[PDB]
Amino acid sequence: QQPERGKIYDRNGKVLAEDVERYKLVAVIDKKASANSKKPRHVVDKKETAKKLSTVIDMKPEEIEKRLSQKKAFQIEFGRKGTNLTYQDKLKIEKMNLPGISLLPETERFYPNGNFASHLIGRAQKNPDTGELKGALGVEKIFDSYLSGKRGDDVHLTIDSNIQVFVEEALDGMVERYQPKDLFAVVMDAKTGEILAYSQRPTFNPETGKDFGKKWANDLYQNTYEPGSTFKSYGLAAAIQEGAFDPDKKYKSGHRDIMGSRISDWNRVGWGEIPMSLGFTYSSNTLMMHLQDLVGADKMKSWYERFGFGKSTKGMFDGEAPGQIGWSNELQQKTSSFGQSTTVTPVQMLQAQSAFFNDGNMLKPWFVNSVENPVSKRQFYKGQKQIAGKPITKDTAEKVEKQLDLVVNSKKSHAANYRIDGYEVEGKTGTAQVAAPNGGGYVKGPNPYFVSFMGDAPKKNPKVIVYAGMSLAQKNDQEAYELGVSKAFKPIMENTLKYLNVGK
Amino acid sequence: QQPERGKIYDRNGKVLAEDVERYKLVAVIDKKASANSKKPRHVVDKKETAKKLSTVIDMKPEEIEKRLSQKKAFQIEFGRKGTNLTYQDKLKIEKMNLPGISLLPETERFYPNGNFASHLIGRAQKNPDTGELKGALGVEKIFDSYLSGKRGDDVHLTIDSNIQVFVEEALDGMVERYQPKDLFAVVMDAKTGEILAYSQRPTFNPETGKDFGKKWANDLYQNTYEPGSTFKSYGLAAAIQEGAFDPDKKYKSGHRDIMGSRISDWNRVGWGEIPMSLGFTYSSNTLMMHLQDLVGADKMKSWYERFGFGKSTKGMFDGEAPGQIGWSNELQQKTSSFGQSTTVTPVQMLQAQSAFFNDGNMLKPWFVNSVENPVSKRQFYKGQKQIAGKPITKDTAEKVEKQLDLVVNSKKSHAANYRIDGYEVEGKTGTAQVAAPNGGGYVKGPNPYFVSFMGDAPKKNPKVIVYAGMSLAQKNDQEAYELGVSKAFKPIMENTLKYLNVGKS
Repeated sequence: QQPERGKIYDRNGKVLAEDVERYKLVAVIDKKASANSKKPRHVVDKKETAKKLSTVIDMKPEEIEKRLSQKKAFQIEFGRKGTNLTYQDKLKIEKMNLPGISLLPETERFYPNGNFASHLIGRAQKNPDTGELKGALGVEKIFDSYLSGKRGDDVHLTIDSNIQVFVEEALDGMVERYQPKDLFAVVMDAKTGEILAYSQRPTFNPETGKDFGKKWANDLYQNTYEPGSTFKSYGLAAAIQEGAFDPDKKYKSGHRDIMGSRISDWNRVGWGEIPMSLGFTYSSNTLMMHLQDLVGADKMKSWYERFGFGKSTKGMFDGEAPGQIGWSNELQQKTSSFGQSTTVTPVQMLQAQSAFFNDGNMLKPWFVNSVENPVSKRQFYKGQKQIAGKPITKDTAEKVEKQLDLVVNSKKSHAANYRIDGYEVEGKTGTAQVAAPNGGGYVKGPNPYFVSFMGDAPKKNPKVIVYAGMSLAQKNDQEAYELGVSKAFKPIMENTLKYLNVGK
Repeated sequence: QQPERGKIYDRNGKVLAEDVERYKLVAVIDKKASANSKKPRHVVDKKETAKKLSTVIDMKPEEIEKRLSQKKAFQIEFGRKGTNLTYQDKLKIEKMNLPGISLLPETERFYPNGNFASHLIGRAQKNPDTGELKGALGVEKIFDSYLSGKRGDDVHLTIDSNIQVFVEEALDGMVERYQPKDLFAVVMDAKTGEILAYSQRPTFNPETGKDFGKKWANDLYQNTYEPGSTFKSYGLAAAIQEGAFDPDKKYKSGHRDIMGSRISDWNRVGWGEIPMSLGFTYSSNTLMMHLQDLVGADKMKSWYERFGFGKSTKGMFDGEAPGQIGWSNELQQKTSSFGQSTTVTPVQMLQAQSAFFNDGNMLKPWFVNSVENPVSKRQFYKGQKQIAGKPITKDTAEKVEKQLDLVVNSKKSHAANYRIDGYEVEGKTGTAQVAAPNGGGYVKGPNPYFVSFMGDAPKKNPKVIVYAGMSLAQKNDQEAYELGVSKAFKPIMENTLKYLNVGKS
């Protein structure tokens, strides 16, 4: 009686969610059903029927037999263990020829890949009274009025399942190695803004419902972060445009005093009077505070605003977080220069980083390729490249790219763990303290950091941007601080470029 | 951090949901913590620590010691058994003074009544990275933008927790007696449309999250039913208004032949030539099919439309289902006359029934009293009695009520099981076949029914309407056919009437 719910597809037309026919177990336990019948049509042996069904459904025999022993009942079912079973489970039970036993056909929502882009695809939930499906999160929810039907509409994503396997596998390794409390990776076409892969940890499996509800927030669109030093690039770009940044000009490294607080470069001691380019390759906070001073505090807030921060990107995900620019005072101002106080979404970081590879134009990231009905062929929606703004010139963008190149490839680089052999890698590293959730200050511990990397390859003329982030490793927190997210960036990026036939 | 989320309140100002401070246990297990410290700041005896913590949190000691045995880790936590701990769990653990052990403050969403109006109130879910709460269902979801904060705004419901207790207890009894696949009960102020209580089974516990997600649909606003014979009252009202219904006029009871289907009164044989009034007391299908003929099939489809059916009531619940009036052919039309084929929501049923007690005016049912901020005192929204339509005259409404009275109290009544001692009750009984989910036709079985009752008391001048519905009893399915929902209507109605100080006899 329910219309088939529309399918969710990846960019190459692979099925990511679809309606299927599963089956539900029913046991007639009343003798009235088998009155005018030679063979019995009700359970005559509750003990043996309980033992045989335990060989297909995951229920102990005592529990089956207990459910079979209910008085004043015509027929009984078996809860969650008795539904959503396959055509093969059906035939295996049927060959047993247990009296009073049958399988009823029921529609379920099938995610063929299981735990796979879970927080993006989402999950639909079934009302057993009617069989109506309703999306509870993600695409299944956002596009529920379209997917629900007579046949509902299909939604096609820009996700490439091949690149998504790379991301899923790389996140799995990060969990085993670092056991972080939060972890995401996203791959974006550097020239169109399409999201080619996205995943996060922890997450759920839409097929089974395992861990669904444990974390509602999609990291790309709904979680917010103090990004850390990946943010320095936008103050870098601004200082370049305003004449403040000179690659070879020297500046005073070490520390600065901001409202009775001592903020210093990551090594406490600094490096003396060193060039700005070397200051950026080193992720120098003193550089960024010096740059802020020279640009002016009023101008720099507008700089972060033109790069999209503090505002939603107007994507297609529900409840997109706006972030906020931390500018209420000079301490917040100066710490915003290196990515604290200010909070961003990852989708905002992608939009703003895209400026450096598109002559200064930010690309609005997008993951919905099509909404269309396959019966009627009506197209409701078509995603497309769209410029979100042009905060910098082509010249400013190219000079930023020169520094990002240096970050990874300078002979004095501290990010050489992000090099991939055979490929020219570039990007920016981040290490950030994390705000404790229940107010106060920052999370405490030996390495209570949100580590990240905003990378792209091949350098200067990238095909993809790969942004990965890991918050609060609970294992190998020393290594987590040392290597950041290189242990995910490298496999994702290497496998993606090779999959995209980028020359090795 | 996160602004305090607004509270959800009942109509008397009792808290139904609110933010609280709970605690999360943390165990530092690394020796670096106790370097420049006289006393240790890490667990020095993991075995004894595992045995002491086992006396407060619900996890085995071997699992504590195992979790404490994680390598390359500074501190470890303990999953679900290790969070949402009370101030007393806090004081109990701290009195132990176990080295390396602390309790971290975490905000939780607290539902003081546990499983209580669950499918209406909903549940908010926590993002553990930030502590941000977001509603996943019901009021928490619908009003999430107001509740989320400064301080978020409070939402005040029309629910009365005193009356909600009666409904919760009465549904619990129906589950034990009948194990039905679906079951709902709702109490509405008969003169204002206010929802005084609402619940369903199965449902979830918002405090614990138990069974949340197993059924997304709120029965009041989002589930749909073939209502059965409760629907006869609206065809009855039409026939009264169109002059077709005469209480003492005789009609031929028994069966009618409709497009190769034989539909008959519930006893198969009917009762011969009996008065129309008595036909309604008996829940005569032939009466209602005869009624449609005298009004006309075109006129009757418009009749159910003016009663609000097929259309959303446009309440404040998300995704309210509209139902549909089953009229594609004469078989669907005739079966619509006694409440099959056509599908409705309970809230449409309430709205249409209220007409009979408000001189013909339908009242739009409502459950949101107020959205307002307690710091600023800004009121964003205020609920109120609102006429949804006036499909019948005052006389038609009064004539309908006389038949509803008779249904329960006629000396020839088949609904005497809904009588309550000391109170005068009226209403209409319902028994309906249920559409099988996997297409085809109806669910099969000995008594595969959705049984219901749409009642009100005191009769003629009711205080509340009580609508309860039970689909597909899996236990005592024979009794479920015999008694319908009398075993919930009576306790709910009786207890509510007493709480509202209606004089008992």
